[PDB]
Amino acid sequence: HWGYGKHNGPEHWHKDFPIAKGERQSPVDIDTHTAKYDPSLKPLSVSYDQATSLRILNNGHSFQVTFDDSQDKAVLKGGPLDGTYRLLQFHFHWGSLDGQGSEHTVDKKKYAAELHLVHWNTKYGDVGKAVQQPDGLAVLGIFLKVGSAKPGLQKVVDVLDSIKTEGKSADFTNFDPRGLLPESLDYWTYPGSLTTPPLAECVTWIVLKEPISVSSEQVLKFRKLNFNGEGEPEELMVDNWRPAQPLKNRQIKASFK
Ligand SMILES: CCCC(=O)Nc1nnc(S(N)(=O)=O)s1
Ligand SMILES: CCCC(=O)Nc1nnc(S(N)(=O)=O)s1
Ligand SMILES: [Zn+2]
Repeated sequence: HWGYGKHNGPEHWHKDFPIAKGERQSPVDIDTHTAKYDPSLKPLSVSYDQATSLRILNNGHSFQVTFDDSQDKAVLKGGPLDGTYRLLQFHFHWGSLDGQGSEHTVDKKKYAAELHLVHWNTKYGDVGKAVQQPDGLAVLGIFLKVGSAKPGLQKVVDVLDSIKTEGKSADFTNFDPRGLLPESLDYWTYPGSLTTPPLAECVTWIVLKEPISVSSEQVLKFRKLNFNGEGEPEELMVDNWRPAQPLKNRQIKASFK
């Protein structure tokens, strides 16, 4: 089964998910000098006031916080998007050290981690149907650098000891994802894919320019998670990021000058 190890990592994924060598794979390097400012791009609309978080889960490749997506409660609209996208879950990708961990890079710069808020287009009714559509998902990507703590992240970090190993989950209600957002909603956008299997080419990527700062203590708690299930040889959940993929016939657009 797929993972991030020597023998099952991103370089192996194409064997089970041949779309890994496709025409709109993610992540990519964002060359800031080649991204073109698009004045037609609308401001992003992030409406998270009524978000209902449900559970936090270790799925063996990341940890994710899941939300109630049975109603327009936490929605993403505007920006490059047509229509309304419901927040399904967020999760992170991080490194073994602070110089790696993000999936997207900015002028080849890797960040310590990358937060992905995954949303699906309500015109497709459910996420499984949306993953089959070229405009089915919108993932909001936010870079994490190490410095000052992010207070809005602390409730996440403090529960990770209860989901150390693959398959553990816990109630995680009343978490407000607005506490994970940077000040600016300036973004880059491009058509891409899921960055984990099945690597489906269904994502409008919206990557924020402004990183959030998290503390070394906060990221160290990410790195104490395990890829393995309980009772298995302990393999620390670190470096769960896919490297940048060929841009091919794609243009990255910037919402800002
Ligand atoms: C689509 C069903 C649930 C889901 O969210 N699957 C994802 N697979 N990769 C994602 S990423 N790293 O691009 O945000 S999300
Ligand atoms: C537009 C949604 C679907 C998509 O974009 N891509 C894929 N269709 N089959 C794939 S496999 N077996 O490689 O994972 S991927
Ligand atoms: Zn992700």
